[PDB]
Amino acid sequence: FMKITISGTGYVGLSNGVLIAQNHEVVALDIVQAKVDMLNQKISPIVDKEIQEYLAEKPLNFRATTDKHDAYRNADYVIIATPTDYDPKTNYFNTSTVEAVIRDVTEINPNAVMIIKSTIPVGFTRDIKERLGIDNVIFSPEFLREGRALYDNLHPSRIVIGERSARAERFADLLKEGAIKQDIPTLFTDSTEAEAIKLFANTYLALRVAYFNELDSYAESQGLNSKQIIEGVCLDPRIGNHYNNPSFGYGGYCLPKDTKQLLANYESVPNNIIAAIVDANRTRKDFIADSILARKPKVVGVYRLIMKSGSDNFRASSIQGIMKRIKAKGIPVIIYEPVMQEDEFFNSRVVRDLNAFKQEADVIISNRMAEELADVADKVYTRDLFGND
Amino acid sequence: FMKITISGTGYVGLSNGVLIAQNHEVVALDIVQAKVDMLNQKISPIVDKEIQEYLAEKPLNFRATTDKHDAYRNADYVIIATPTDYDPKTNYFNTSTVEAVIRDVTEINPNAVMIIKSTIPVGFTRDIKERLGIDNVIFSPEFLREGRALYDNLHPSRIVIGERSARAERFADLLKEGAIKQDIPTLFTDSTEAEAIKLFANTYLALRVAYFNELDSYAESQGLNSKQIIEGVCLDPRIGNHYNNPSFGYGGYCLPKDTKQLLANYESVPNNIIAAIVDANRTRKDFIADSILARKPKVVGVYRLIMKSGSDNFRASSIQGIMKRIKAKGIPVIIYEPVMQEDEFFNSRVVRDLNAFKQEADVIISNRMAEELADVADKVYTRDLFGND
Ligand SMILES: O=C(O)[C@H]1O[C@H](OP(=O)(O)OP(=O)(O)OC[C@H]2O[C@@H](n3ccc(=O)[nH]c3=O)[C@H](O)[C@@H]2O)[C@H](O)[C@@H](O)[C@@H]1O
Ligand SMILES: O=C(O)[C@H]1O[C@H](OP(=O)(O)OP(=O)(O)OC[C@H]2O[C@@H](n3ccc(=O)[nH]c3=O)[C@H](O)[C@@H]2O)[C@H](O)[C@@H](O)[C@@H]1O
Ligand SMILES: O=C(O)[C@H]1O[C@H](OP(=O)(O)OP(=O)(O)OC[C@H]2O[C@@H](n3ccc(=O)[nH]c3=O)[C@H](O)[C@@H]2O)[C@H](O)[C@@H](O)[C@@H]1O
Ligand SMILES: O=C(O)[C@H]1O[C@H](OP(=O)(O)OP(=O)(O)OC[C@H]2O[C@@H](n3ccc(=O)[nH]c3=O)[C@H](O)[C@@H]2O)[C@H](O)[C@@H](O)[C@@H]1O
Repeated sequence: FMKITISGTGYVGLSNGVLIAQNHEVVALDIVQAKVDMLNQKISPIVDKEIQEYLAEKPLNFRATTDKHDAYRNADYVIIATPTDYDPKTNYFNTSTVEAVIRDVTEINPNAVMIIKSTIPVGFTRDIKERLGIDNVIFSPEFLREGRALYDNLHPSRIVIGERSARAERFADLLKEGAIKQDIPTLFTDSTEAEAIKLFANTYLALRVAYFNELDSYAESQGLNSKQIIEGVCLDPRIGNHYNNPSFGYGGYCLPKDTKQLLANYESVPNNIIAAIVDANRTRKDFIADSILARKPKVVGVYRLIMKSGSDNFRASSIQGIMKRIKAKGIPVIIYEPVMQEDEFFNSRVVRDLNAFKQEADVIISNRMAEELADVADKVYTRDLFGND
Repeated sequence: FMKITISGTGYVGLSNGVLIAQNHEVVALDIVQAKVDMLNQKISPIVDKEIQEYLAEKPLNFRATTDKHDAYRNADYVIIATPTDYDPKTNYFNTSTVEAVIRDVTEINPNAVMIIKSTIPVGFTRDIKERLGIDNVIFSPEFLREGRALYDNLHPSRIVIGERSARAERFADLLKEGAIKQDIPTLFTDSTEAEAIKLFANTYLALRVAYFNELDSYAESQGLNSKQIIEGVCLDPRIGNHYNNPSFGYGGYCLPKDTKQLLANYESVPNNIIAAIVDANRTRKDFIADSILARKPKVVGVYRLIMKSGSDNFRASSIQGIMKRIKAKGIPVIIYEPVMQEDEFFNSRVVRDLNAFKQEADVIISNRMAEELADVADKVYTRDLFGND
């Protein structure tokens, strides 16, 4: 009986699409013909174990298309999951793909209930509901991690829908019904609350990582053992032994990332906290780059530009800011990134062969330790302590 | 067979003193004759349920004195628990009571092993061990909360001793032996690590509170419901539903408290994080005071100057910064603080009678909600949401 349309087929879109398609008609809409074509062949266009396997082994009422009229037709719900983020040039939060999908749906099927899953600024929903004069827009935050997308939906921490209504609960049941986890905590709120819940949840996660990275910098510069200190600190149950693995800096979260983005949007965000994670991150990259330059390297080898294993994001990857700082000093950099087709990145040679890379670099820096590097461990610089995230 | 001396009898000192006195000879040394006199009469000089009751109902090998020669004589361990904190005038971290007790013990019983429990700056132990030429000084952080002092020792999150040695484990066993909780996680480290573990654990707790207070400010200024937002944010298990009750600002932790203390000690502490909690706290008090002044009050009534129920600390209490801000505007303030003998505080009248206070104040502000105020709830301003800490 029920038809759900996903507008945008990135990992957030497919995650929800596949979850719901176990019991309902799901139609995935995208603007890239080629991704759509593979989806229709049951081939996942992104790396994510469960998405790839549910799409090829489980019976799903799922299909993809680049046709919005066929996609939105008779849709009961349209989940919006198109790209949103702060623009790196203008520094304004860019919500144009979402604006666009809303005008389209309003135009093509003003009876569908639109659930926004893409992160948006606090107050976006209330404002657009008013600027266009519609009422069928509801925000519902996404809390999943790239690479565990479907997984986090099959076992969600919780579900938050930005509307207190029957249609809002109807949607929550769709999500609970597809999930493996039972008794998912479910909270119904207004849309501005729900947007703020997303903003603050991410702010905190970024804050936690920023904090462990200062702690780690502090230990390193003071000659202390990071791991014993973190163990000691995390034995306090109010702090916890989780999400505490030092790195070269954090990236992502749809949070202003430098002080220019913070300034262009202060007042949409909690000013002191953001200022804090932004300054800590900038500071962490200076410390890390300084720490690498002190080993007086001749050629630095950057091992992987993606941040998390199996990722497809370079944008938000802190190793970039390290390269930037080392190159500022004139040190040559070579890169080992299989996912990268380009032969040079900001003019640094991208070496295709792992062994040639290992031989040419006197210092190899890597955000997380890796098996492939075990044989050159003696020249590997990483602040990874636990091997997770 | 074993004798332990506690130098300093505040709640940290008595906590440990009573814990250990269940199975060993404990002698408490203080410089205030009157406190000592009451201890010898089995009367606790501080409010703390378990300390008062263990001291008066359990068989303890415990006594107090103002005589250092008798106190330190034949002591195997001397636990140092004298006052340390940033001085509010010079802004330097003041460790003089601890310096003093160490010269004394070195002088009187250079064979006792000194365990510092008072919070000290990172590197203090290593440095003093060297400046004096002694070796019997070990730092071991205290993680207890005023009012639950003995309680937190009977059920500690963990035990950290700043030394890897037999004498260090001997001490850890004293602590484990007195405890009710079993299998206490125990970590042995060097002293600088152990000092940093204390610094960072407190930094994080202050950070968490600072964060929930921005979140709360953000909601209030945006018209949102704080409680739903916090519920939503805390349903993420990486964040947790604990230690998240909004207040007028945090106080304490032996952390630099304003930017002058931060500046006088930057480089002993994690610069960006501290700068962040300090700015957030200053900002929270501006927001709260502004929020109270907007109710255009004629007389503001400050209900309790202590921060936590049953506390004896005014120093670190954020309601002070609120008074300061409201008085800056010329609004009269009256105070209801039974623990305070003074008839005026910074020239604001301290009203002794709760009913007269209730009648004279058009706005009553209070850090946590209280039963006594239920009948005037309509004019009570508090940001307390959960009724805890
Ligand atoms: O809105 C989002 O974008 C998502 O952001 C993160 O998901 P994700 O960035 O894919 O994975 P994380 O593990 O949270 O990594 C976040 C950042 O912190 C860093 N990090 C994370 C964990 C850690 O222990 N150490 C560490 O340095 C990562 O390398 C990365 O820079 C959150 O975990 C999700 O809940 C949220 O929905
Ligand atoms: O130079 C930049 O591109 C950016 O640097 C900062 O943004 P931020 O995120 O704080 O930069 P970092 O994390 O410190 O470094 C990442 C950036 O370095 C650049 N990059 C990367 C690799 C490289 O070899 N050289 C290089 O300049 C990339 O554009 C990447 O965005 C500034 O705040 C931005 O104004 C500026 O756009
Ligand atoms: O070294 C110390 O001094 C101690 O500091 C705190 O103990 P305490 O300050 O007595 O009690 P807390 O409950 O942690 O209160 C800390 C501050 O945060 C505020 N707070 C705390 C918790 C909360 O949910 N909301 C909140 O505003 C309190 O009013 C106060 O300003 C820590 O909890 C102890 O582990 C630590 O040993
Ligand atoms: O005016 C001050 O005494 C202090 O204010 C700040 O220190 P901070 O902790 O950031 O001050 P707040 O928390 O904003 O306010 C607390 C202070 O206000 C003062 N106070 C209290 C009550 C009152 O009615 N008037 C008043 O001035 C007390 O001295 C108390 O220390 C400044 O950073 C310090 O330089 C200065 O010593």
